[PDB]
Amino acid sequence: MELYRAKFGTPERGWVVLVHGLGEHSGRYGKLIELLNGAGFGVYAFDWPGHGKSPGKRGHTSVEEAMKIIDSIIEELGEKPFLFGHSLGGLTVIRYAETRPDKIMGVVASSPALAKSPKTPSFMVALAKVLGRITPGLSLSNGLDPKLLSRNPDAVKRYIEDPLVHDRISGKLGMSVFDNMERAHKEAERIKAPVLLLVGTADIITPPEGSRRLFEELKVKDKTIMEFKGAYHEIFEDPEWGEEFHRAIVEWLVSHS
Ligand SMILES: CCCCCCCCCCCC[N+](C)(C)[O-]
Repeated sequence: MELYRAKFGTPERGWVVLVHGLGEHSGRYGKLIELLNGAGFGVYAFDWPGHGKSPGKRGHTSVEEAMKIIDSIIEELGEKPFLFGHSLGGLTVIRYAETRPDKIMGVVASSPALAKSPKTPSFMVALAKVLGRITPGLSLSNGLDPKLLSRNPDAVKRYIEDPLVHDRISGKLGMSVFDNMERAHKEAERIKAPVLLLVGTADIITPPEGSRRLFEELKVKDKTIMEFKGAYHEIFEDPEWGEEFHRAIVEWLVSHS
């Protein structure tokens, strides 16, 4: 399909490919894109199939599809980029670093989906394995409580009112998410590029222990995990940590350029 793709800035320090999460879109990352451009990076943004300004039934895609999109972006750029992904997008960039290990300069994962939420019952995981096979196009609610996204009430309100944000997830995408969560841990030793993981300690959408386990599972030496005490799933707009969170990402990318 014809996706929504956009390039921002001049890639004096290289490229950073931005990979958004489930139900959102790349337009929510204007602040980070501006900061990265200001530091000398180009940013390549896209909206997943079924998300944002891209076409397709809402929420109907897969982690594998996103990785193929990343393949295409790296072919277009003609050089190794950094990857930045959040939530579903954080899981995706970790899986990309595992399955295309020599194609990137490094990977930054914000709240990557590496552990099941306690709000997601175990039978829902088993159901997704079935529905992903027999009714892959079936569209269901993602179960997300927006109040769990951020300690910033205005950020939560914006998310709710954003017309590009949706709560759909297909059977195919649900199956892909839980399957790739498992594989992300099993294949952790395949990563060769430097890694930065960023988590909020109060995140129950993607429990931080998933990142903590991954950090220990990684074999690459240049690995870093940063915790933000009290932050929810989205640290970007957190009142206490939003600015620091942005700064850590930029500083890490600058130091690895
Ligand atoms: C498809 C069968 C039922 C699937 C619905 C279960 C909800 C899955 C929530 C996925 C959340 C992944 N996330 C947002 C943390 O990245």
